[PDB]
Amino acid sequence: GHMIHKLADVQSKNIGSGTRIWQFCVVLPSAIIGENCNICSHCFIENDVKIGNNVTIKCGVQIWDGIEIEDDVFIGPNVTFTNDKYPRSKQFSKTIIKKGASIGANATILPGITIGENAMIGAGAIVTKDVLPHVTYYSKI
Amino acid sequence: GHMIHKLADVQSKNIGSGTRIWQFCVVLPSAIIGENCNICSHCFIENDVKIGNNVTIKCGVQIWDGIEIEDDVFIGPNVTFTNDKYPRSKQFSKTIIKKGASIGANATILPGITIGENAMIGAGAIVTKDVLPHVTYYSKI
Amino acid sequence: GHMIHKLADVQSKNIGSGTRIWQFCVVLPSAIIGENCNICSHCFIENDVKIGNNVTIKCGVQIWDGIEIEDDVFIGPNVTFTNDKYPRSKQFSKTIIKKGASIGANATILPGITIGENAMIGAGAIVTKDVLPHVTYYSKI
Ligand SMILES: CC(=O)SCCNC(=O)CCNC(=O)[C@H](O)C(C)(C)COP(=O)(O)OP(=O)(O)OC[C@H]1O[C@@H](n2cnc3c(N)ncnc32)[C@H](O)[C@@H]1OP(=O)(O)O
Ligand SMILES: CC(=O)SCCNC(=O)CCNC(=O)[C@H](O)C(C)(C)COP(=O)(O)OP(=O)(O)OC[C@H]1O[C@@H](n2cnc3c(N)ncnc32)[C@H](O)[C@@H]1OP(=O)(O)O
Ligand SMILES: CC(=O)SCCNC(=O)CCNC(=O)[C@H](O)C(C)(C)COP(=O)(O)OP(=O)(O)OC[C@H]1O[C@@H](n2cnc3c(N)ncnc32)[C@H](O)[C@@H]1OP(=O)(O)O
Ligand SMILES: Cc1cn([C@H]2C[C@H](O)[C@@H](COP(=O)(O)OP(=O)(O)O)O2)c(=O)[nH]c1=O
Ligand SMILES: Cc1cn([C@H]2C[C@H](O)[C@@H](COP(=O)(O)OP(=O)(O)O)O2)c(=O)[nH]c1=O
Ligand SMILES: Cc1cn([C@H]2C[C@H](O)[C@@H](COP(=O)(O)OP(=O)(O)O)O2)c(=O)[nH]c1=O
Repeated sequence: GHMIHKLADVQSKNIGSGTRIWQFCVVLPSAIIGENCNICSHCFIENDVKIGNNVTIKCGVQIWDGIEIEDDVFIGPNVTFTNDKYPRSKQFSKTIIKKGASIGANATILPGITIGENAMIGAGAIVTKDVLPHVTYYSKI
Repeated sequence: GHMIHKLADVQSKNIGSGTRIWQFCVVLPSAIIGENCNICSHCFIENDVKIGNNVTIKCGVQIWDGIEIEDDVFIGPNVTFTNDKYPRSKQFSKTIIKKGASIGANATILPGITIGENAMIGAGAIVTKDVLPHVTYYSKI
Repeated sequence: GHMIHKLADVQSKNIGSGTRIWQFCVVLPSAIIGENCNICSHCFIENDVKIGNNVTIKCGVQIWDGIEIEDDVFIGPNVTFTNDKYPRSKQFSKTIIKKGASIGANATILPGITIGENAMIGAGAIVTKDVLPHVTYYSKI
């Protein structure tokens, strides 16, 4: 089975064996989450979301409609994803994070992005363009 | 009426019709929130706070004392606001986000800032100076 | 005594007099927190964590295993800490924030960092190298 913390609001039944979902998470009904994932505290996971096996999602991550996380991905704490490039209140793009990629803490991913297999995104990076497989990308400070 | 999720702690009665406040939000007693707002999960809204009508506040946003959000504003997830330029533990400035402006995901807004009507702030930007009406501003990476 | 909000999950008994821990915090059993701290809403505090006296931790902060916060430190909202420089899912470094230092809102601190006494880190900064005592550091935009 899977472990849902009593202080989480998990509405999806589509959750693989060995997955842990921690305190103060929200997971909406259509979310798909694979086996042996760790969804740490304070995450939000929307409906049109697929998360593979052995994925680590650290605290404070929201994964929106139209985002796919492949197997073995690491998402650092407070990583931010997006699906609307020109948002206006009361007015979409797909992101895919490919197998084994790692996204550094508090990075910001623009809409429509592909991050290639085994890529490494630096902490605090802003990713405005696709990142090739196995590439280390970080923003200049 | 307005919708307050059972898993939110909303202490303000000053909430307009059609407003939704989602899981794991905190709203302190003096907050004013207009009609048809969406306050997404994991937000914090302090006392000396005015939020207009048709405002979208995505997940993970804290709005501190001395901050005003006008009508039709979009606040991206994990946008950070501030009200003390030189903070020291155990030792204020006003921000106003003007009508229809949009703040990109995980942007950081310094104290005392005005963001003009219909401005667009890039995801992950650091806003250290006012942004003129209708201007698109983003930080160099 | 100390104040633990009913909507927090605090598992540590090692909490000093006058400390407040607010809604939707998680504090794991071995955490040590001194006197007169303010742990604001939506924080996560792991096991191998020592926090001194008179520390302010604003909303949305996670403090991981191997991180020490000295007395009189200010941590801005959504400040991100790290303890693994090359994270890969299903595969550590110490940080110390020295007495009286202040970390600006939504800053990102890489692993193994020392921030010196009374330093000031700008909002949204990425700290990839130690910051000397009493130095103001911010990232170029
Ligand atoms: C769940 C949700 O999604 S809620 C909605 C949240 N949505 C967002 O936060 C998206 C906000 N939108 C953005 O940041 C957009 O990139 C905008 C509005 C700032 C700019 O878009 P455009 O004006 O089309 O600029 P464009 O994509 O042509 O990029 C122009 C240049 O600016 C750079 N750039 C664009 N956006 C950013 C940014 N946020 N930060 C840094 N650099 C940026 C690009 O890399 C590009 O560089 P180049 O000319 O060297 O190739
Ligand atoms: C709820 C809460 O508010 S909790 C409290 C949280 N408070 C904060 O996070 C605020 C932290 N304070 C800051 O970041 C401040 O801007 C400080 C302390 C880094 C610097 O302030 P000052 O030293 O007065 O610098 P000043 O405002 O003169 O700016 C100097 C230059 O640095 C730039 N700058 C200042 N702060 C930053 C920053 N955080 N990031 C990037 N650039 C910055 C300015 O744009 C300015 O550029 P210019 O010379 O090209 O015009
Ligand atoms: C709870 C948790 O910890 S979950 C795990 C979260 N972990 C993380 O987010 C850590 C992610 N790792 C990083 O960001 C790393 O710095 C990496 C992987 C991007 C790069 O590390 P390395 O390739 O060893 O680069 P290195 O440390 O040699 O730095 C090279 C240069 O890039 C700069 N740099 C490195 N990382 C970053 C970054 N994230 N942002 C901006 N600049 C950076 C350095 O300052 C250095 O500059 P210099 O040559 O001018 O001195
Ligand atoms: C015990 C516990 C863990 N967690 C999350 C955050 C911790 O850093 C993490 C520890 O899991 P960890 O042992 O790191 O397993 P993994 O191999 O998936 O990294 O789980 C919570 O969010 N809340 C809790 O109460
Ligand atoms: C259903 C639900 C939505 N929400 C928030 C986050 C979702 O992205 C958002 C969906 O509202 P949305 O349909 O986007 O309305 P709007 O016109 O205001 O954008 O509401 C929560 O925070 N928790 C929930 O349980
Ligand atoms: C009342 C209240 C405060 N807080 C936190 C966030 C507020 O900005 C902060 C106010 O404490 P504050 O009066 O600023 O005391 P300090 O001297 O420690 O700064 O406490 C919560 O997280 N939840 C609450 O319900």
